[PDB]
Amino acid sequence: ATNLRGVMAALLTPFDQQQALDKASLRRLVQFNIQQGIDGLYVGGSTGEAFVQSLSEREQVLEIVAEEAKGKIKLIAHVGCVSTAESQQLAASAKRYGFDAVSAVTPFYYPFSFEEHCDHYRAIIDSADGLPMVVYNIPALSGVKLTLDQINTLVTLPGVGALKQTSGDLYQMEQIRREHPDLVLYNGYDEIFASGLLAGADGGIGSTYNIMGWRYQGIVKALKEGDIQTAQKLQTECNKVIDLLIKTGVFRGLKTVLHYMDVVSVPLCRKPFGPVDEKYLPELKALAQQLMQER
Amino acid sequence: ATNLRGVMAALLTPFDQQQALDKASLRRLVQFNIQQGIDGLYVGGSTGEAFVQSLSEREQVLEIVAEEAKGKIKLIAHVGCVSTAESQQLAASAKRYGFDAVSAVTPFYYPFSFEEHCDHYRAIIDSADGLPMVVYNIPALSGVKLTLDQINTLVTLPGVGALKQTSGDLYQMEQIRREHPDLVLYNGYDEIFASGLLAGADGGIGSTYNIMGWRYQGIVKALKEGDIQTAQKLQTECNKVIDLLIKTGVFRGLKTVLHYMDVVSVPLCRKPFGPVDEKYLPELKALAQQLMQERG
Amino acid sequence: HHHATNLRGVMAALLTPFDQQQALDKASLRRLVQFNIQQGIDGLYVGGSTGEAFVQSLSEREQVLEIVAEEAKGKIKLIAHVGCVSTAESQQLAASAKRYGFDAVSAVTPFYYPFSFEEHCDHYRAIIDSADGLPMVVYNIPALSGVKLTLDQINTLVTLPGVGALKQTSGDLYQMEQIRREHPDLVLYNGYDEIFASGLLAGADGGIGSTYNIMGWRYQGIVKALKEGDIQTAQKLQTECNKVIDLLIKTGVFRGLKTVLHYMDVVSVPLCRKPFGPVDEKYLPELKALAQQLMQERG
Amino acid sequence: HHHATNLRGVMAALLTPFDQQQALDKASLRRLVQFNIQQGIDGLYVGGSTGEAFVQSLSEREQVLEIVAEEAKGKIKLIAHVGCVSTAESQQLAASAKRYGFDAVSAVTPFYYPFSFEEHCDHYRAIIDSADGLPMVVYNIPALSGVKLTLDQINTLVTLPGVGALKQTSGDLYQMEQIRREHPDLVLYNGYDEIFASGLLAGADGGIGSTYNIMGWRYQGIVKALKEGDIQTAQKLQTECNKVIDLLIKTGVFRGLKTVLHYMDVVSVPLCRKPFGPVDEKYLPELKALAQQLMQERG
Ligand SMILES: [Cl-]
Ligand SMILES: [Cl-]
Ligand SMILES: [Cl-]
Ligand SMILES: [Cl-]
Repeated sequence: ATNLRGVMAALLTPFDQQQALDKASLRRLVQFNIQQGIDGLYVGGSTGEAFVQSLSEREQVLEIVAEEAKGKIKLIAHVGCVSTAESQQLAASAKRYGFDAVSAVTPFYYPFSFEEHCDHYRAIIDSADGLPMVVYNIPALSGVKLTLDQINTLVTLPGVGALKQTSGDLYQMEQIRREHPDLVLYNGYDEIFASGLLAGADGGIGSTYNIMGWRYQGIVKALKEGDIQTAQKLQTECNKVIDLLIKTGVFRGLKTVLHYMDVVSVPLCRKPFGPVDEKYLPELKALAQQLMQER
Repeated sequence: ATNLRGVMAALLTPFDQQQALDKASLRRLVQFNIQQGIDGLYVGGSTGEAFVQSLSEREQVLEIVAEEAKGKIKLIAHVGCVSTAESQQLAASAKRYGFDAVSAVTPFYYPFSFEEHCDHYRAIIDSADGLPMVVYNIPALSGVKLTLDQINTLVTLPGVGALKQTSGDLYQMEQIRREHPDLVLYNGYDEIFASGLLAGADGGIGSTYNIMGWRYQGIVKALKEGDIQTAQKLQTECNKVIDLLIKTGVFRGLKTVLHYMDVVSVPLCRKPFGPVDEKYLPELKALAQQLMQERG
Repeated sequence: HHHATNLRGVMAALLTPFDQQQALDKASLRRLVQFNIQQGIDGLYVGGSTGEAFVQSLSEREQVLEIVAEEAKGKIKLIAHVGCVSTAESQQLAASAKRYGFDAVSAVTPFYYPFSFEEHCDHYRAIIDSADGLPMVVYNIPALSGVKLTLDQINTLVTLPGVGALKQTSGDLYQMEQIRREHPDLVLYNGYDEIFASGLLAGADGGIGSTYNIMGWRYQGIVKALKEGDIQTAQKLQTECNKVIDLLIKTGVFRGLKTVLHYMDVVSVPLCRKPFGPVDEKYLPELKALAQQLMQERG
Repeated sequence: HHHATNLRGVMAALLTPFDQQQALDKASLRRLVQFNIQQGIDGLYVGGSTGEAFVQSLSEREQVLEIVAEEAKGKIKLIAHVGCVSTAESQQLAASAKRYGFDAVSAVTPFYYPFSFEEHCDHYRAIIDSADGLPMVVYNIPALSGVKLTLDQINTLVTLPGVGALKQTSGDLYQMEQIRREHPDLVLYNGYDEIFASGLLAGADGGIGSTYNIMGWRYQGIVKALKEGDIQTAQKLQTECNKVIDLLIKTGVFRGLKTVLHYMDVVSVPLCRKPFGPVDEKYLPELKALAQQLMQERG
């Protein structure tokens, strides 16, 4: 799955004032990401507010993104739901729309065993019908640090093409790379991107790529050139942003920056997310202006 | 909300081998719980496998349980989703079908503030159109211990009529009762029911009540009569069963017991839940036979 | 386990009074032992966490053990908490407990460094050997130790030869019941004072607690009320205990207790050792009012 | 922070050799000090967790401090970990560190009892006063201590008067970067050896680690490779360190390290103190083979 290697934005879902999909802003956001030189888009993930959308709504996003982006950048459909059948429906739809890959978060909420996770992934792969699968290692959600044997099991499942390493454990990052030298291994926490690459990730998937994807592409290139100072500098700038976004609320802060970038019409998330606290708007607008100047 | 007090079974949702809703087994389960002398049913909760069902399916179940049980026992609809809008849709449906109350788990997965949980409950309460609301204190999911002040804010939200205390912290159970003398306070962990009552809970909502609700009613009665020994003995028997169900998988183990009690046609949970390991079937069948004899 | 039957009951986890220079206040320590004997406490648990053992040297701990033995041997049951991280240090305290005439030893699961479960077992075996006949109380406090024993592991620990009891300092009352179910004759001490009534109901047959220093009689009252089937009295007593515990959590538990004991004319100077700070002066009125209230309910 | 810049670098967290009877092996201690110096290490961190401080008496820890200072003062930097639960005990060790001529002191956040943040700050202030001019290395540590500091709390700790450095025993490299961003001149030691390269990239300017005892030159290699922009050499070296760390985690880290040193003819007897058990015999060939491989990397 070498063709899945790279820096992929986890696409946000713009909503209108009534919390319905803002189709026009979705299309603007897809093109905005393409123009940033991003390798691909990760669509319908946690970042896309998948877990406050219906299946129909998730499919509509997939279809529109494919319309805008197919044959220009890589497209990975996050089809994960708690339910295997629901996840399967989305995988089949991803295949129809011509996505390059599917992905599923570890089924959550209820206590599922590792065996049940594996069967879940097998069924989704079947429904994906030739599309490779990106599986997760996400301890914050699962409540489990899986062993290296379990990871081997996961990443050697027939059809699995990559691992989204959504963990800040860079010893485990290095251990996974050592065990699987050819594995596509996405760094999941944007705020350790540079260090995650050094530890052995060969790319990433992240929410903040939407507004500053060129910075992350800059880190990749700097590290390839042995330019440690440039890499560090860029990560420091990314982290200044992540500091602010955690204060504001990450998705809504991102949408607001995009609103000031003239991409997103209405920067709301779906309830129960509240609006951005108005005291942060000047910082978010200033950030949008700073980012716009970096282009 | 005092009429919401008591022992409420968290109803399981029967499915068939296609993973479709088994409507005949659902009606049978509802009647079986009524015949156990249960005070009510808590429908479409986590226990009811809500989070692997669509809104429509949850509505179908709510409507059918209301058909079978409205007027005979108390009915609480769990309408909780991550999405407020979705929760409001189910709240409005619960009202239409004639439920006595609604309930919603803390919105999960994403990081939401306590203020955002409160606005979420307010929106659901509005859509429930006069039905009282049961809120949760569920640290295992929320990943936080709520201050007494936060609980105090929660239970005094307008329209909130009970707290589902899904915590094994019996110091906090007492603190809550001490602060809110008239609060309807449901013990959430079946395996500490007797001790939870002793600490201040005045009832419970439980998945295991589906197969042995009379034992939990028996603990209420024994504690009211000052019969500590019978209370302890019954809790011990419930915990022998809980030990087994934790090994088998709780929901599928319960459905399997009900299958052996001739209530549920097919004891499956929805994928990604797998089947019960067949080595446990003799124990589960033997347990069904023991429970049937207790009635007898 | 049946041979350990005489260890069943309500045991105060003794505090260690210090003077203004943070040295042992022997006169106050002797006072506190006698105060606890006069409350009709079944026994004393000496040199535990409550005693500030982990800010004491070995010699200081032996000194406390020897003094308490001088005051109380033969009058009430005495359990010596001998636990340190080091097994050799623990053994030295265990031998001393035997020399001074203690009825039992106890050890917290060795902490800080991750030790294997087999290493915990050998630690307990070594201490049991040095205790030379005195039975062992296994002391379980996941919240402070950071040691997370499984039920299987607990079952193995409590059946080690020479083990006569379990100090269960856990709020998990499902586990409490599971332990009782597996070991019908085991002496099973409830460790969190704020759930005492519920813990007894779940299957503890007594408790070891720091708050017993100032209101042991309330906890004995709960044991009696449950045994008689008087659930109302049991609940009411537990509620009063929890009102006190609410205050103590605000003030800091050890120092709040010593302050109450100061106002009861037991403890001269209610200091804990650094880095414990002093009680906030705004809480003194509440602490004095509690001392007065508690002195009243004895008649 | 700028005036304690000379503590920047790669500092081995010194192990404490014990003899067959588990008493201090002074001879082997002197030999381990010289072994570390000959590796080109910048300094030693003495009497930390790694040095088995928490299974030693105060006198034993002082004896170790005196011996190391004898062997190494003036040749490399020396940091005395003086941390105990007790402030007065930490102050004794701090006064001794000053007497033996150490360059800095350090103290783990006091553990077991749940101290407030203000209490932690006063504990450090008191130790800083007793160290009488030696700068303090503070801790940010949860996995071992159990103490869970916020970033704002870390920022207050590291700016206390007399604090010259932070030992960041955390795998959180976002926080590592945040700390560097807030404090440009702070000496910031990477605490987890297994992420050393990544930790330097995030902002650490050196480290303190147990595995430096057997392969310190590899970590100095990483520093140098990263300074020269040779990312592949850095990754390669970190990968080799991690293969060793994988084995040490299987064997038990301190005892595994001691066994490697025994095979390198640095340490006479590779025992840790009870309740640490011995290395399982089945790992000995791997440990001997590791010793030979490391001896070859410099011979
Ligand atoms: Cl995502
Ligand atoms: Cl439920
Ligand atoms: Cl104690
Ligand atoms: Cl150390």
